[PDB]
Parts: sequence; structure tokens; C-alpha cells
Amino acid sequence: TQATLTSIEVSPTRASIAKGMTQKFTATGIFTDHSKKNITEQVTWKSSSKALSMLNAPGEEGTGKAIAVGNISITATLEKLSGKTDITVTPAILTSIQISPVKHCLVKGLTEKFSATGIYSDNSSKDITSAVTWHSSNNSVATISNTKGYQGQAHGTGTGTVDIKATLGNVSSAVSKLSVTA
Ligand SMILES: [Ca+2]
Ligand SMILES: [Cl-]
Ligand SMILES: [K+]
Ligand SMILES: [K+]
Ligand code: NA
Ligand code: NA
Ligand code: NA
Repeated sequence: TQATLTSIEVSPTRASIAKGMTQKFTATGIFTDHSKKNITEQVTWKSSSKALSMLNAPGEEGTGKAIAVGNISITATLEKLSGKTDITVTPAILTSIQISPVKHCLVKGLTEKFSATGIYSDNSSKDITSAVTWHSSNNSVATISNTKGYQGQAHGTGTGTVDIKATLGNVSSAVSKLSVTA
């Protein structure tokens, strides 16, 4: 309380966040006694553009939400002093994969086309059937192709049940239970 505030630093200094994701900013107060203090909950936060929304709800103080791709300047203000930083919003990232059909009954000797829908960090979606790698837990029940022009093509090779899944980098679809009948 004896110390006067002399500066505000906002961290991080450079950062990238995917569209639809969020970032917690920190406001660090610098004082005449050379102490540093977390003043994130005390400062006034603002953003230079709609592309990053500073969240207003209690407990969200200093949280920015990526609305649109671009460059945004962020400011923390207290006692007419301001600290600033820059953030970059990058394109939405793959967060989940939904495969269809969710379950299926296939007659042996027939072929069924599975599709993979990528769900992104802004909850946009895309057909990524040809981009994913398709997997079968048991080729003796069904095979599934990754061959160009046949991606997601599942062929009933024998009776039973099998797990079908799609993967793309570190993202994996839910398992689809494929039953093959005679
Ligand atoms: Ca900074
Ligand atoms: Cl940046
Ligand atoms: K806003
Ligand atoms: K997933
Ligand atoms: Na600003
Ligand atoms: Na915008
Ligand atoms: Na069989």
C-alpha cells in the first residue's frame, strides 16, 4: 500500500490461438518497491477488435475468446496506466471426428461407405472421409479401405462384430460397431 503502481505488463507477449479457443491473459503490476503482483482480476481488460472477445462473466476476467482469424491488440488498464500485448487468431483446429454410420448391419459380401466428419474448435465441420485413416479391429469380419477413390469403403468379409474408427493426427473418432451377417 506504501508502494505506487508504476507499470502494467500483459502476458503472454506473442501468442496464437485457434478460432473458437480461449486464452487467459495475465496483468502484472509493477510497483515503486520493484515488486510484481498479479492484478488480472483488478484491471480493466479490452480488445482492439471483434476478432477477440474479452469475456465479461464473473470468473472470466482477462479471458479472450477467438471469434475470427486475425491480429488483435489487448490492453489492461488501471490508474490510467496501460499494459498491452498482441495475439494472433489462427484457423479453427480439428478437435473431434464423428463417423457415420454410428452403427450398422451389413450382409457379408457387400460394401458400405463410411464417412468421417471433422468437428473444429469453432464447431464448424467438414467431410474428411479421404483425409482420415480408416481402421478395422478385425479384417476377418470387415476390411476398410484407405485407397484413393475407395476411402472409408467397408466390405463384409465374415460374420461377427468389428470396431471401425477414423484417425487424423492425434484426433480419433468414436468407435462405430459394424455387425456383419450371413
Ligand atoms: Ca506484453
Ligand atoms: Cl501474436
Ligand atoms: K465482446
Ligand atoms: K473424436
Ligand atoms: Na486495445
Ligand atoms: Na471480425
Ligand atoms: Na462367414
